[PDB]
Amino acid sequence: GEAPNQALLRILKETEFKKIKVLGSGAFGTVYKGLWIPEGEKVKIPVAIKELREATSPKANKEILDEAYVMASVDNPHVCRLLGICLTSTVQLITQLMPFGCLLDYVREHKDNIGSQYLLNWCVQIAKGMNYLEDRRLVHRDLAARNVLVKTPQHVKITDFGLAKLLGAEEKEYHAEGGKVPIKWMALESILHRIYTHQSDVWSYGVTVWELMTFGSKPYDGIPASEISSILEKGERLPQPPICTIDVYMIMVKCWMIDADSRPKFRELIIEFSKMARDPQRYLVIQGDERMHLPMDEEDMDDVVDADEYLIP
Ligand SMILES: C#Cc1c(-c2cnc3ccccc3c2)c2c(N)ncnc2n1[C@]12CC[C@](NC(=O)c3cncnc3)(CC1)C2
Ligand SMILES: [Cl-]
Repeated sequence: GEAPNQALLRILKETEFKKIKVLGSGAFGTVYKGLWIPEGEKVKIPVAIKELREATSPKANKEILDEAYVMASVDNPHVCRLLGICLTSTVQLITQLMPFGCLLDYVREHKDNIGSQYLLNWCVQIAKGMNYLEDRRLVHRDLAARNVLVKTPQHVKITDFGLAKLLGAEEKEYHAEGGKVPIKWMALESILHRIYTHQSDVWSYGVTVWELMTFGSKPYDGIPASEISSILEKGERLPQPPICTIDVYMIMVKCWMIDADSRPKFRELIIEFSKMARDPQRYLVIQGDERMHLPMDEEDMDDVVDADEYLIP
């Protein structure tokens, strides 16, 4: 069968954490910011510390440690990695501090200062992260703008491995059981049949790109989740965002095709968005795109792609 997972689960003493201040609480438990000073070494590492709503539940530590397992096994610049766990009564997961927060809130707060270059770069980076997960045979099952974090405005990473599952070594799908799920980011075949593939993640990527291009709009705003599968069966989809050229919207629509193998692959999404990122104003139309601030080969140029963006399976 599958190859041995030789990742290191690092256990971190509680005396190594300092300046602990709360970032947010409620639905996802409680998230703190802090500093991590490892024992012998003269370094201070900004970190975020996650932990469920106080509690001591045996059902809860099972899910937390499933997340830790996945998050400890990933090493990519566009995926968040687990630094370690701390073994308090409910288990604490420790990761890198992402000072700018989640990408959904970032695009909402900075609507009027986000240029086309940033939007298309984020799309590339998210596609790189997702392609990496695909190479590790992992199906995320919860890709959305709320689950992308911002290290800097130039550098985002995918997070939230709570729902992630391994698509088998010889197998090509996953069949799920009960729980709560985000209907509005899900492929049709996931809603009806609980089938989950790399290609169901591509659907979710489409919806994530739509959220970014609409500067944080709620998909299918007003429509209740029980209606969504009927809407999608009729052939309705999310509308073309104001800023989007047909080129960009056509990529989104391809992610929402009924036949899953007709959707783009993450590797192709990397290529397409990377091309668009070299001439951003040709693909997104944003008022005041020159005045945007945040903290002969010319015949060839159309289809030029750097080798770093041309990825082999
Ligand atoms: C969820 C989370 C999260 C994570 C994270 C994710 N997954 C994790 C998995 C394992 C272990 C740790 C994990 C940590 C995170 C982070 N690493 N670094 C900065 N922030 C983060 N957040 C946020 C918590 C509150 C927040 N921001 C605001 O509420 C806000 C800010 N400014 C004005 N208004 C509102 C939205 C998400 C930042
Ligand atoms: Cl394509």
